[PDB]
Amino acid sequence: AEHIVEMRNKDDAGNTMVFQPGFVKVEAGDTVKFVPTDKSHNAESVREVWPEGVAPVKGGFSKEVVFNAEKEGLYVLKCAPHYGMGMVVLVQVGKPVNLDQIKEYKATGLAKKRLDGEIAKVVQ
Ligand SMILES: [Cu+2]
Repeated sequence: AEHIVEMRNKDDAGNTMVFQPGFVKVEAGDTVKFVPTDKSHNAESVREVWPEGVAPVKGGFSKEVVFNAEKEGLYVLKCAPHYGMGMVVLVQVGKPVNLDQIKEYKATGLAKKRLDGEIAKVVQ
C-alpha cells in the first residue's frame, strides 16, 4: 500500500515547514512517497537515528523521493533546510522496535517539539 507525505510551507492549522502527515504508520512492503507539494523542500534520513543497516533515503531538493518500508521499526526523516524549523517526520513500519533509541535522540528546539509530538503517536 502507498502512503503520501506532502512537503508543505504551511498546513491549514498554521504550522510552518511541515511534513503532512508528520507521523505515518505503514506495513512492510509499503512505500512512502514524499511529494514536493510546495517547492524548496526535501526528505532525507536523519542518519544519526536511522535504523542500523537499512539503506538511507536522500531526496533531491524540490523532488519526490520514496522510502521503501521493509524492516520493522521507526524511521525519522528531515527536510535539510528546514529541520531546525521543525520539518521532521516519523514513519513507523510495523512494530516500533527501536522506540527507546528514537526517544534517546537529542533533537532541539522546533524539531524536538515536532518529533516529540510524532513519537507520541507511535502505535504500540
Ligand atoms: Cu522543508
